[PDB]
Amino acid sequence: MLVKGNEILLKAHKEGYGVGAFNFVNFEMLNAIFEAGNEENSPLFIQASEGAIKYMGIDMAVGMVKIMCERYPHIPVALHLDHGTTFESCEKAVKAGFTSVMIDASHHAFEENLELTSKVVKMAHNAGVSVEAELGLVNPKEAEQFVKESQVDYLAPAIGTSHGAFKFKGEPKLDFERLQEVKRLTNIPLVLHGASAIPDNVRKSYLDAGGDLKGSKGVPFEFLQESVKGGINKVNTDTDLRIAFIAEVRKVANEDKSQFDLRKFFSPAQLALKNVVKERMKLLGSANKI
Amino acid sequence: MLVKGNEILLKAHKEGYGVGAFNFVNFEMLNAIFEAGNEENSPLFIQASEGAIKYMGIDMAVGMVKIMCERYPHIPVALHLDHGTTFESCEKAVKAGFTSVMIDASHHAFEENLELTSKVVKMAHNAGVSVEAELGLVNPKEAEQFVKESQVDYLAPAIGTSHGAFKFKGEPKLDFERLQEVKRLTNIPLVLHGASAIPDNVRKSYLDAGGDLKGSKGVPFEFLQESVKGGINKVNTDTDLRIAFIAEVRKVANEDKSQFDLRKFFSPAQLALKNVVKERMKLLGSANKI
Ligand code: NA
Ligand code: NA
Ligand SMILES: [Zn+2]
Ligand SMILES: [Zn+2]
Repeated sequence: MLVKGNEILLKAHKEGYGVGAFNFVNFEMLNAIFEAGNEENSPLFIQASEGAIKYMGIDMAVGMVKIMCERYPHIPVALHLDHGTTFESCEKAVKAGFTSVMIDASHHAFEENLELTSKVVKMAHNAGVSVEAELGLVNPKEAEQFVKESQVDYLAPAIGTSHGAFKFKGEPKLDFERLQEVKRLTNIPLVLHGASAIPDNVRKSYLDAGGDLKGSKGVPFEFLQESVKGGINKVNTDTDLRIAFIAEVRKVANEDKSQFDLRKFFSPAQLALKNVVKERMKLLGSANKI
Repeated sequence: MLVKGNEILLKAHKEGYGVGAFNFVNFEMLNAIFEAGNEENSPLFIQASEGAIKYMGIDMAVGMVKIMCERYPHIPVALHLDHGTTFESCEKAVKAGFTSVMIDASHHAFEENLELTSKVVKMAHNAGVSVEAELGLVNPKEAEQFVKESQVDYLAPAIGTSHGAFKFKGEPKLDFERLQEVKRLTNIPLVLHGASAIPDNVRKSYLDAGGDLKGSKGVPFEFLQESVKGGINKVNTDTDLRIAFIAEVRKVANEDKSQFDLRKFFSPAQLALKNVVKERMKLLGSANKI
């Protein structure tokens, strides 16, 4: 059923596994994520970006999740605001029924990031909602102070991905010892952003269907595995889902120019997305944890 | 808000206009239909086929509609089971919260069609839900007896479209005088099936995006207008929505092989579908009827 984000992530923190945090923008994505969690007996951490909330309406985003929870009442589910950019966006998500909110002030200096994060924490904790923040590479002693003073529930430290305020050109490299130091000093669940791991079969599906991935690479599965070993407990996953889904839409469009039954496009798209989610749950170690 | 189907169609019957009955299979179709009704100040008949219910789950089909009704509480909305094929399907739709159900037994002989329809009517009326049935071209005196004995709320008579149990080869032609006879004898709201228009702009968008419309032709807008003139009050509309929607999906796929943001595909697809709905509301006479 619907639970606070910290309930899912504290278990992962204690037991040393990662929970994929899977984005959705509509019914098809959400259904595939839930079926994957059901088939792998995995907790579900469901994310909606601010753009997804604008697209669906926050009432529909929460409403569809509540319907799905009732359909699979044995699965723990958290509903998380991904990259909230203002206090008011986080508060609206809290009021609408989200059970986790992320405030991204990582482009601000330490003091301003801490101040806004703490304000979000005060509001969210009063409503029983858990909070994620982001900090950058990160200095572990600054992360220690940031966590202790803010009371944030989980932190996304900049540890080597090209993402957000910490974009760089070049092969990403995981700073494992830095990760371990952040983990040891903060003793909270940690979150990895910017780690798309386009599986070989998904890449092939997308290219075969005529797609172009313009030298976009993501990271190898080993990067994700090593990150979990080092204490990452939440792995944001969106890009990989979209590529798998749209590969099947492109394929249907290519192979039958007369096809306009939406279900003929979106049933195979859901299946491909579901399979990405299932494999990611197995890779990160949340399978069979419910 | 969500209302019994006959509340919407009795008004259309009394005042001589038509209400589009628009199918959905997911959130994008539903949102576009609702925005059209809001923008044209039109009542809404929202339809889900048995296949759409299996695809969404009946809990999600009803649940999404209820969310949309709360977003637009001033719009009368009926939620209708399209081409129900069994008593049990109709009963499941009643129990889930549909406010109108169609039982299609038009492939059976009169006696058996009447028996099954009458059984559905008794169950649905006991729950305050309206019922549609289908009969075929139709003999008006048989339609008269069928309506009197079954107490069905609205009837889809076979009046010249190639559809369902009444498919023929050659050009479909409205039997206007037969329609008026059925209307005079039954004196209930009447329903038109199998009348896809495929507007020129929709056809152009689909073919420009590389589609193939496999020698499928729509009935002229004149067909639809004359049908309403003759007593049609509900016009089933699905094919035209799908073509407009998928044309935009195909176009996006064609013009950017690197695109996999679902919103980039489905926002223009929603807009195209919305505009088909708005134009149909204006054509049939339900615009400005709220
Ligand atoms: Na996040
Ligand atoms: Na129908
Ligand atoms: Zn981030
Ligand atoms: Zn029919």
